[PDB]
Amino acid sequence: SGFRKMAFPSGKVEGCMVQVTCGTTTLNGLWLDDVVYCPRHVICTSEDMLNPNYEDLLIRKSNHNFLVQAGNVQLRVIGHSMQNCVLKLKVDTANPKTPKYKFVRIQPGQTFSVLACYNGSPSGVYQCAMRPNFTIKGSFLNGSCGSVGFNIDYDCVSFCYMHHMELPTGVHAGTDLEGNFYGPFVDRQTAQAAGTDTTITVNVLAWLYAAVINGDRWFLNRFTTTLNDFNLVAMKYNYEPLTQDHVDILGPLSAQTGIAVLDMCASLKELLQNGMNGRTILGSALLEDEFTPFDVVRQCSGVT
Ligand SMILES: *CCC(=O)N(c1cc(C(C)(C)C)[nH]n1)[C@@H](C(=O)Nc1c(C)cccc1CC)c1cccnc1
Repeated sequence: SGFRKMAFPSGKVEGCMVQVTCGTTTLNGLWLDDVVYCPRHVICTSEDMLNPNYEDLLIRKSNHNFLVQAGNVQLRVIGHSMQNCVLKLKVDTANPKTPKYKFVRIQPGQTFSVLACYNGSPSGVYQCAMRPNFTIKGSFLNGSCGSVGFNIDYDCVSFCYMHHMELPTGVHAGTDLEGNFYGPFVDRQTAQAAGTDTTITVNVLAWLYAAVINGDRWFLNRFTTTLNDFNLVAMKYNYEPLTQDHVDILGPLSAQTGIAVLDMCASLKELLQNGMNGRTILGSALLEDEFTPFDVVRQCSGVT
């Protein structure tokens, strides 16, 4: 019983974090097989950050201008390529701790665990969602760049996120592990705007299911509704509209609790149009959208 924001155990990622140093810029990198992946802005000085020419900047650097360190081990860089916004350094040594891993680009509304690091050392682990506007509400200080987001599927580590920067608004932007930004952001110290953020409706519904399961049923009502009718109310409140795929994904939670998705949608509507009124759900006074239906099931079934 009980319900928490749970992160994946970080063990397998801890063994891939390294410190990367070019000139006087240091940040984190990710050491898999005989390659170190890190944000390409490692090769910028402070002057350069307003309007960097990454091609002209990279042409000045050699293999020996890069210092990769794993704990007290120095690694020797023997190749270097730029792939979009990441830098690949080819090292002499394959990482004995390299896990079963994939690189995955994720979709907005998906959750993952971040291992936040400084100088290639772990400081803490937390779970978060990729916002619909392609930012994350993270916790990152200077030097956290190259911290990664990851999911685990049994013994397989799926890398989905590398942290590149904080926006002037205080939220976080980064790339997949092929160096493509999530969202419309560039790795440039200039003013950039995220879109309007929305609430991830499917995840709110999954959290309501988690609540019922764990005893918390006050908000259940007699009413029901249409998908169309429900989406009209969701839009006025900046909620993501609900598709049939979203209904299909909640089927298991529906079956386990014996509550129709649309009956749960009717319960949600009523909370949008009346708020919580000084009540709580799983000890939150707000609607929580950082658990997917997958997360609720893993946590409420005991998946290792
Ligand atoms: C790892 C580097 C680092 O800590 N930061 C960073 C990113 C960059 C760019 C992408 C511009 C080359 N330069 N330095 C900072 C960061 O992004 N700083 C920042 C902030 C906090 C607010 C507005 C603009 C900028 C950069 C112009 C960083 C990254 C994550 C978390 N805290 C700070």
